[PDB]
Amino acid sequence: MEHVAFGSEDIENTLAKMDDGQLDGLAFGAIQLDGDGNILQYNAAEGDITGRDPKQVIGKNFFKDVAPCTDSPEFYGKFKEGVASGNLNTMFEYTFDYQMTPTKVKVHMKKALSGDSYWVFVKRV
Ligand SMILES: *C(=O)/C=C/c1ccc(O)cc1
Repeated sequence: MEHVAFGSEDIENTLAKMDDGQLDGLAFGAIQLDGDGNILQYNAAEGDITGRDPKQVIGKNFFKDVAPCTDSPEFYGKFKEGVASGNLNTMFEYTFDYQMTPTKVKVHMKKALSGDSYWVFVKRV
């Protein structure tokens, strides 16, 4: 277990040091996206929540391919505003329901420390 709390003020500083293997030790789901929504990282906790195989979704587009239920003003719309603004920090509840049992989650999106990367953090509620 990597000891980082969901919603920590400086989470993007803490996660900047972690390889794929360390990300898999987190207590919550973590996805790293580029500015276009392509998945750069996807940890084991997230695969446990959603059923997706982490290695097979890297390189796919989260909003177009993997998670079409997030293609809406309430999720994707907030992401694209943050990318265009260069700043993003928002937390909200959502239901994941594509090809899965509908699962309610808390979502935290935050701009990463590195240039053109954005974190999506997920935990059950
Ligand atoms: C809605 O289609 C959500 C799908 C989804 C959310 C999060 C993931 O990690 C994978 C699929």
